[PDB]
Parts: sequence; structure tokens; C-alpha cells
Amino acid sequence: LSTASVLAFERKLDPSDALMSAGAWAQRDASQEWPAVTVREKSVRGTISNRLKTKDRDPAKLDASIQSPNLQTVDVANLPSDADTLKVRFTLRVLGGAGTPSACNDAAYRDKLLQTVATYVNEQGFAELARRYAHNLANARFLWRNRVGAEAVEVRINHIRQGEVARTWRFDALAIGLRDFKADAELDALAELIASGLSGSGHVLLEVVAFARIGDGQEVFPSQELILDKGQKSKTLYSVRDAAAIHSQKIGNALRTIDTWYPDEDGLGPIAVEPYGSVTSQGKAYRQPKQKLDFYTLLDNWVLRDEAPAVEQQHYVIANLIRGGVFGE
Amino acid sequence: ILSTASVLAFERKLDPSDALMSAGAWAQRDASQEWPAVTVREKSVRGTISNRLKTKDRDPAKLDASIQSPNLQTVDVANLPSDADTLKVRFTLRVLGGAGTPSACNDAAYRDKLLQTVATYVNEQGFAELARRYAHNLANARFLWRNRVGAEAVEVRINHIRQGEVARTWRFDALAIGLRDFKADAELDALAELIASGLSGSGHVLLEVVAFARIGDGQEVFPSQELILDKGDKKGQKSKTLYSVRDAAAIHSQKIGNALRTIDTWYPDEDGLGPIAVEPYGSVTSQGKAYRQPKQKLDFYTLLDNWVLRDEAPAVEQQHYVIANLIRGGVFGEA
Repeated sequence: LSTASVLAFERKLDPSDALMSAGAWAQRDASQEWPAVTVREKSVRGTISNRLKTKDRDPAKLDASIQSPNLQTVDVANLPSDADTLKVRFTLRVLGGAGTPSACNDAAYRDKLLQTVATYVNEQGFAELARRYAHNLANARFLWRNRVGAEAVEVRINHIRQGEVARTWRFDALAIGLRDFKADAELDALAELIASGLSGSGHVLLEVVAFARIGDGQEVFPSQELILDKGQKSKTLYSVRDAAAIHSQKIGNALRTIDTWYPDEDGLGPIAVEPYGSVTSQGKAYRQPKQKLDFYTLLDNWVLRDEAPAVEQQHYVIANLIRGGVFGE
Repeated sequence: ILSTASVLAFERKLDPSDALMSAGAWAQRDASQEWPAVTVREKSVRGTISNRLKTKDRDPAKLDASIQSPNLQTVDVANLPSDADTLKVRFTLRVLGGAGTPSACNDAAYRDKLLQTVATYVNEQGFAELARRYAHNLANARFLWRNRVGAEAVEVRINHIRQGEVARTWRFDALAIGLRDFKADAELDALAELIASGLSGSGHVLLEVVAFARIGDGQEVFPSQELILDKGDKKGQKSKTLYSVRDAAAIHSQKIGNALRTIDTWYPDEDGLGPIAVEPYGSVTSQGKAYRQPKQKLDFYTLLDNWVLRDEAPAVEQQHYVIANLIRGGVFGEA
């Protein structure tokens, strides 16, 4: 029994592109004809603020660089000057059947993996992972920079069973912190819904609408595209039919920020679950493969050598299975 | 040991909005919610050569030929209406806090050393000097860049807006508070206390700033200018574009943010010229000159490397300057 050459998992927890719109606070219950936040252009003039390479540190060359500055065109998105509340809306889809790979080579390997994740579900349910996912939906972690320094954030989550709303949740996203995981009756009811979606015992579709009270005319932060060349424009923002938007993978990276079991520390907070679970903002790999706590060595110990790791690392490897990916040689 | 990080980035504090312009009459300043916006129009401009000639006195017939074929352009222009004499410029500004925390860092030891360094900075003295200078730059209407030059009366109204309604109101005469020196006043120090409470993370600060400048009937106001690159040659008629949020003349938010952080009075050249905007190698484009050159040991990068890596704490003025540059934010790294 060895690991297969190919192994692929399609993702559960499918989000949509989060669209932005704007309005006034206390009109948020009538926030259906709220106008879309548009992306405009403006001109910026740069200054010299980089570190110099000790050869451009001569005063004449520095002053000559101050003489001729660069001019750029930059995409920008703001709230309207009469609106103070940003509305960000997306849909999440929880499917279930997380253990079954969409591609596999060895039949013994996939059957061993299936009974491994089957015993994982039988030992305990999805309640820990779905509780942490309901926490990351409760606080507005999917408002990445739009949440930083907000006055009041409020999340409305709607379970949509048929073509209408089956159930509603109303969260104060600043009360639910970003650091720890609490216990709440409405949050655990939402967690039970997400767990029943994850266990294959139901098809879960949610509509998540977050309202951030930022201020009149303040800048919002949609997702940012990629520029390969210029000749002019130096920053592009993501947009879906003339409305500022956040990428679906940005929302998905904010959803699975649940990993509190990395070997480095625990006072930093949760990170996103990844193989060699890493953050690009810090440029450093937590869960290095030299330590015995990355995803691949844990999976090869649990499935091949039958070494069941600790139950929080079991939560980590099953969260990586829910994330999906391309595993193999 | 303990080298600086290869990538390091700080998001800005003191976020301003775009400053929108409207026009009205003085002493209607308290009813200035239905004031109409200042619009941007186009006009034709015929001019002749008033620049220096490249070949000075060696071609007079070329000069006469260039005067017989003058420059025709189309220029964006923004005036007050002929029955209103007061420009009203409105924006919002939020003070956040968490000034030392970088939004990106490579070395964990470097960011822990930086965090404890700025923690000792806050512990020795507050943000009170920096917030006093920021409240001064809000008190005088320095964000009216050329709209304040030669104004008869400038008046600034600052609303601290806690919930959806106003929590406190300040009212300043911006011509009394000079552009030169930093004084003391009870209302100004109360505003400085609010800005410092926002800067420390002990509160959420959102302010609405409205300036009224008494310029004159029909006089010209000055919004921000857009980029007109590679359109001045083929036809070349449109030669000046003014920035506008939808059908309203506006100032860029980075121009307001440059006027807010004009606080640096500690640069080694002199101080008789006045405060400049805080910047690494603190430089003015209109003078074409960098104060705080890196050959002197008073720019931002050498001061930060001495304060963080080698624990050489500079003077309290240079510490004010380094923390002001951390409040400003930027991309600081090996480029």
C-alpha cells in the first residue's frame, strides 16, 4: 500500500464572487436596490521613497530624481459621498462527501482513504470544523481591509432551501472576535447547518451579506488584478459588470482561516489551512516538513502506516481535504 | 544578527476621502447642505511663446513666425458662480490606530523588535505631539492648497461623528492659526486628544471636515489635475484636465493626505522655512530638493535601522519623525 501517483479533490465550500454596493446605515433592511460601487480612475504622482542602493545615494542624483516624478493612472473605489455603509454580498455552497477524491490511481489507496475518513466521521462529527467555519462567517473575515477600522460590522446569513429564505442569522461581527472561538446558540445552530451540509445529509446554500459602517466617501478595497506591462495604468481592480468585486478565492481563503494548531505558536491566531500551512503576508511556512506536522507526512502516516495523529491534527488534515487540491507525484 | 526585513509594508493611518467642492454665499455656511457643486467646464485658450528660447537671440524671424501661428488649446476650468463668493470643500477623515504593526514582514524577529520599539515609544510619550501637529494642519485649512492663497476669510468646521449623528463640533478661524508655527489652544488640544485616542487604538475616530473660503464672486478655484499624457501632440487641443467625482470638482485624497502630514519641523537644513511633509529623504517637489539626505544621518531609513537594529534611540524629535513616517505608511524594503 503506497500513495497513488494522481489524487485530486474538488473543493467543498464553494463561494461566489462577492459584489459590492453602497448605502446608508439603518436602510440596510431595504438594501436590495442599493447602487453598485463603481471603479474609477485617478492620477497619482509618485515620490522617491524606496531604499537607495548606495550608488544612487549621491545628493545630486537624488535631487534630480526629485525633479522629475513618475505619473500613474490608478484604479480606485470609494463609497458615494452621501453613503456610509458598504454592502458585500456572496453565496456559499456546502456540498458534503469530502473524503471521496475526484481522481485516484490505486484502488487500495482510495478505499483505505475512504475508510480512514469514514472512521474520522464516526469518531466525531464535523462540528469542530463547521463551528470554526460558522465563526469565520460570523465575524467578517471576508472583508479583508474593509473591516479594518470599521465602526460597526453586521452580517446577515440566509439559509436558502427552496427558492426563498429558509432561515436567517444576524451577527454583530465585531463582537465575535478574530482571535478566539466562542460558543453561541445561533452560531452553533448555523454550525449544525454547515455540518449537516458537510456530512452529505443535506444540500446547503447560504447567502452572506455583510454591512460595514466605514464613513461617507471613504475608500473601499475590492480585489486587485494583475498587470504584466504598461506604456500609464499601474493598478487594476476586479469588477463584474461595472460593480467592484472581491475574488471568490479571496473569500475562500478568508473562510478556511481556522488552523490554530500549527507548531510555532498559538497567540498569533488562526491561519488558513494549506499543505505546509503558510502565509504570504509573512513569507514564512508554518508546518514545515522538517517538523512532523505538515499535511503530506500526516496523511501518509494516517493512511499508509495507520498512525492516527492527534485529534486537532486530524481536524487539520480533514480541513485540507475539504479545501481540495492536487496531491501526488 | 537581526538584519532588516526584505519585504516590509505599512498601511496608512489617517485615511482621507476625496474633497468635494461646492459654492455658496458667506453667512449661509450653516445651511450649506444644499449648496450646488462646482462644475468643470471647457474653454479655448490662445497663447504665444512666453517661455525661454533654446536659441536665444539667433532667430528673430522664427520668433515672428511662431507668433503668427499661436498655440490653440482647450483647457478645463473651474470657477465659482457669479452670484456666490464662498467655496466649500468637504471631506471625511478616519483615524484608526495600530501604527507600528506592519501589513507584511519577512523576519519575525525584526517585527517583534519593531513592535516593542514602537511600544516603548508610546510608553515614553503618547501620540500627543503628532496628534497636536495633525490637529493644527486640520485647524488651518492647509488642504485648501491654492484656494486658501489670498482668501478673505477661511473657516473650518470639524464634526466628530460617533454614531450616525455628530458627537462634537469644533469651529476654527484658519487664518488665525498660522501655517508657520504650532501654538496651544483648549479646543485644539481637545481635538488633538481625540486624534491621539484614535491613533493609540483606544477609540474609533471619524471626522467630517468642511472648509469655507471667501474668495470672491465668479473667481477661479483649483481642483486636482488629471493626467493628459500622449494627447498633446496629434491634435493637442485638450491640454488640461481637472479631477472630478461625478459632476463635481474635487481634490485628490492623496493631496489632502499630503497637506495633513506637513508636520516635519526637524529637518537638518533649517527651520525658518517651515514644516514639510514627512517622507523618507523628506523632499519637496516644488523646490526640487531633498532635505534629510542619506549622506547626513537624518533620513528615515538610517534612523529606523539605528533605532531598531542597533538600539540607538535618536532624539525625541527624530523619534516623532520616524513614527510619523510609520503613520504615513509605505513600501519599505530592499529595492
